[PDB]
Amino acid sequence: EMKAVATSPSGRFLKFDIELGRGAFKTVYKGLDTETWVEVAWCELQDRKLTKAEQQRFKEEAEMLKGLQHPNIVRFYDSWESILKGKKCIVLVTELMTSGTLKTYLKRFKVMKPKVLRSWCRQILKGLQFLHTRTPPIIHRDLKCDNIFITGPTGSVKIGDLGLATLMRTSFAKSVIGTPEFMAPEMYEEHYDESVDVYAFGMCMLEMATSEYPYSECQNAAQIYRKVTSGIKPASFNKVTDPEVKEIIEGCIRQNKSERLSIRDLLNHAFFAEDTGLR
Amino acid sequence: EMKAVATSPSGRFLKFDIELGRGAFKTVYKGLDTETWVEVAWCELQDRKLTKAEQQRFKEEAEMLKGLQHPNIVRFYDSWESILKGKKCIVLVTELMTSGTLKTYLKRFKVMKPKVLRSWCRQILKGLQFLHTRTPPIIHRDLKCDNIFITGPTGSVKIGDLGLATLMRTSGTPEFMAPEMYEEHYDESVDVYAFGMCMLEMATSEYPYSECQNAAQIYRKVTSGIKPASFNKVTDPEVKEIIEGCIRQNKSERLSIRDLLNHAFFAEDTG
Repeated sequence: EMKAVATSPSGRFLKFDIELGRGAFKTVYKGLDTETWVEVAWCELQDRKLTKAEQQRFKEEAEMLKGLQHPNIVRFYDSWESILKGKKCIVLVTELMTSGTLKTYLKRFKVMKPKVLRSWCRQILKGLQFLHTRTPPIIHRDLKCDNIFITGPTGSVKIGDLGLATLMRTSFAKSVIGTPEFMAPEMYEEHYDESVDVYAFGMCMLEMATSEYPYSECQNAAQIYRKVTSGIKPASFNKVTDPEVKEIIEGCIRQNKSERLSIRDLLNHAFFAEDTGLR
Repeated sequence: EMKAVATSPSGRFLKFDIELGRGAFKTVYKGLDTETWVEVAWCELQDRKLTKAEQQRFKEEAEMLKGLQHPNIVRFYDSWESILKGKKCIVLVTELMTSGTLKTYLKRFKVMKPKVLRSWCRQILKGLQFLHTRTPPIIHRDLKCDNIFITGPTGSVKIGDLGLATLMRTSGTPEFMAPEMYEEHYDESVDVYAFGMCMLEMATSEYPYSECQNAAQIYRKVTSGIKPASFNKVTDPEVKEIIEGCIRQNKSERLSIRDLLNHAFFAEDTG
């Protein structure tokens, strides 16, 4: 009756044949929560030939994401494996962010305004502080302007795509010294903590402030790797003259992770000051 | 040892126009130490584009390699850069292992003999024991039968190609990826693991996980704790038990190098 073309296994969500966006290996359709009449994003992720072990790991992660409620985290409703009409995919139902990503929204503007930067970055930081104070802490690990989302008519900014990079990871991320047949399993382990999100946040803030992609002077990741592992900042950093924004970004992208500010230290900066209910 | 065709910058080593073999990233020629008249390996490496930083690092690492003197480590003499057929290459002079790698030597034989396995593996362990007890410890990180070498007429077995994997290496989101994400984490037990796979390769005459079609399947099995198919083709139960003790998933459960050196299977042939 709704002009819907599909229903979730639970029956709770409808899919409409209305495409709202296209990213790499995913299509976002307009959906509807039949219980609340709230419009939602019905995201179809191309099957990445996942095994039975990986499918189990994401199912436990997906159940934990369902519980996250925070104003700066995109809400996660449900997920399942679909094979309708012979198309194999994973469906994710999430909160619908009508203006897409910050990367997409920023394409409409020439120069960043300081009041906008303050508002967007404060919201991102509040979402990260929420994630880092869960039990156990959640580390995003892949924060960028293309997975932070915005709703144009409110200016609400929310972090999205939690767990997506691990779910869609086609190969082992980076190359390691060794021969696979002889390499112990612990050589594939990844060592990181909350400060990887602090570093990513600083690069996001630099991108927003300068309206350009960091390290665009490098022709390939080999040069980036050599610059980054040498502690050389992106050239776009030289364009930041506002001393507060400069000191904020500097405190995030320090090479030594133990010297970076925490998310709460960043939220304490006078640049992000707001109102506390005290007058 | 007549008619040299090149000399090292120092004047110490001569190159003869005699190609002894090819290896990982290298062509090996017969050379000579003019000071001692000992024949050596003159190894010409494939050209690599190294920054001024990486070049300095290799120079400092090479100077440390000169100090590693042990009967089961291939001795490193000298290195430099040379223009070879128009391209800048690294030349290394090392001890000459006349029979090549264990992998090559094994191709001449059909079935591994236990006394041979015990002798080759005991020598690899003594080499690892030496490397791991340097100050600071040296972890090989790429131990395999293709960079362990042998001299046929003595049965002497020596670990080589130290640091060659890192020198010859080539190629989250990169622009947003914190520098610590590029760090590699490992300790001495990664060499114990590779030793176990080396022992498996010798005992069965095939690469471990040869049933896998590509690296991602190996990654899936190794992270899952699934052993190579060749592990169950090991006929000797004592060899099988040692291999299992080296390739345990939890590195803290693996045998130490001292455990392996003092295992009865590797007891010296004094009687």
